[PDB]
Amino acid sequence: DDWEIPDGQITVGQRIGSGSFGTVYKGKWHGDVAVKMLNVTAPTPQQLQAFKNEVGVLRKTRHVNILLFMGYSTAPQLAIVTQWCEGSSLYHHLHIIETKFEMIKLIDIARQTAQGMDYLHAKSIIHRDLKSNNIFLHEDLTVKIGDFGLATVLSGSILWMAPEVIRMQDKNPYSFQSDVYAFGIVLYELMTGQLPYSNINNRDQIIFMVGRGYLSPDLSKVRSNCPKAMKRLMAECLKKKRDERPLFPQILASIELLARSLPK
Amino acid sequence: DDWEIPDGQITVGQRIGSGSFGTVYKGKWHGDVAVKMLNVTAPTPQQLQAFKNEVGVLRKTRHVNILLFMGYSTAPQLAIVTQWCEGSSLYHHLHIIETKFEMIKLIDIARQTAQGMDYLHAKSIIHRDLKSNNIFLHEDLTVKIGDFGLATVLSGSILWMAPEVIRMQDKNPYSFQSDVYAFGIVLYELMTGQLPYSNINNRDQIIFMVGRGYLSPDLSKVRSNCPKAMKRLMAECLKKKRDERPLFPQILASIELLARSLPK
Ligand SMILES: CNC(=O)c1cc(Oc2ccc(NC(=O)Nc3ccc(Cl)c(C(F)(F)F)c3)cc2)ccn1
Ligand SMILES: CNC(=O)c1cc(Oc2ccc(NC(=O)Nc3ccc(Cl)c(C(F)(F)F)c3)cc2)ccn1
Ligand SMILES: [Cl-]
Repeated sequence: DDWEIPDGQITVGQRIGSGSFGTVYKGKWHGDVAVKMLNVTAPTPQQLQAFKNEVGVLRKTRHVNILLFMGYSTAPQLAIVTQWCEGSSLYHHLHIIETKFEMIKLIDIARQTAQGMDYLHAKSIIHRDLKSNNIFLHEDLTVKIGDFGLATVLSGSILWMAPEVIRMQDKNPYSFQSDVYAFGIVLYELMTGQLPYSNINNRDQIIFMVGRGYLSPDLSKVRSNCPKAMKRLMAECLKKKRDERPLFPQILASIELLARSLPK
Repeated sequence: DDWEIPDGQITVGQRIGSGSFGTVYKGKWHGDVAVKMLNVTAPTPQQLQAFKNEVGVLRKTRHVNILLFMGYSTAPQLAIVTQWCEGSSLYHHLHIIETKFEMIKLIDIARQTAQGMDYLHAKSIIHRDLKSNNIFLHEDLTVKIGDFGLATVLSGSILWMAPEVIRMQDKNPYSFQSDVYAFGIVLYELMTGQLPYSNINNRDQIIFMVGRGYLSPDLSKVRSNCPKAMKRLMAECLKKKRDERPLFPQILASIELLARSLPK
């Protein structure tokens, strides 16, 4: 249908984040919302293109686990409007304010992210940049997946990139499996409360080594209370070999299963 | 775009409610969802019409306060898929399990409903049957407006009907103001914790009296801690005269205002 918002309706408020490509403010439009605009008064032939891509992807999503797209606005300056999530990203909770979730909560956050990814993939959508920083814990309950990045469109989230992606296969190294790998790195964070390769201070080395298979997440750092089914589900997602990685439908069941026999 | 869900994908589970026109089951489709289907194997020339109306209205909505429409399914038996709300309706909380919310919570529930209605009206959509029974408290936190009715397409929620509607003005008595009136009756419930005219046991009398202006909600039953701005905002929404009733954009501001100066 038509998701364009007539100009003069949105009420841009406080600034939330500024990046190499686009800014994000907390706005007002039938309640709290979030606005993301280029800010660059000159719509680059490529910028206007990306805009159409993001919007074209968001309007194809309707799932409680995917950031809600409210509408776009081509009017005075390009902008995308999405629901306003109250809370912090999973990244922020884990490595910044170091929140200690319960094993049941962690497993739950994993199930929801999986549910979300399973949905995106079903709609034939590849995230390409799934990471704890793009997993939002709305109301400290209920995951919201999206792309909260502003640096990209140079930058790069190397820690969540599968080996075939870190290297460079024919044009598009991305695939449902590449996302599963990133998801594997997210499970690593939920289970260890830490980012991968924390003891290596050289990006180029991590890039090189991970790409050749020399380096891999240290699974012996998972919390003691971490179920075996989980630690295994993790190792399967991080498999260095693209094809050996499971798809989300199976990942979901695996989680939901170990979830049932957990409370006790 | 396209929202049709390929048959064989939805997994209808437990039955939640059965009505004169349609049934509602708790299903599975990329996580918990709700399915509403006619069940009548014979798509009435009017039933198929209503189906197109509901779906055409839901696909026009994208707001955290409006039930999320996941998709429809014309395949083997018409059906509508929406997110699954965990919790109980505002009606259930107030008059069935008699939950005692705090004044801050009540005011919050009012703000969210208002936010939702403000959105629907902006999209030029008239609810026509807004009532506590159609206000869902997702996780006892976060309002979700929708049409959880199954009786209609006889029955009638008289308590929330504006006078011009209870009577019988020309063809369509409904309007943005008629919804504001219902919203006024919802505020009455949040503020009194009771349904209107509880001391009158005759539907026909209530109908007649309310329609002539003889009867009106007893505002002197609002909780003692109920802000004046609220009790006033209520009385303005319940005005017997359609035109004297405010529209949601103004109702929202009014609430959000008295909301800021409340905590302390
Ligand atoms: C206090 N907390 C806030 O800072 C806050 C900030 C917000 O800012 C944002 C505003 C808009 C977006 N845009 C994306 O999300 N786009 C997207 C692109 C590709 C793909 Cl593939 C997808 C996908 F995966 F969802 F489908 C989504 C992201 C964040 C929103 C809510 N809350
Ligand atoms: C645990 N509690 C559950 O029972 C439960 C049951 C559910 O069942 C439902 C399934 C489908 C719907 N369909 C509508 O809502 N349609 C609608 C029509 C006109 C208009 Cl105007 C609107 C409006 F107002 F939203 F825009 C909405 C409603 C409820 C969903 C979630 N949870
Ligand atoms: Cl849509």
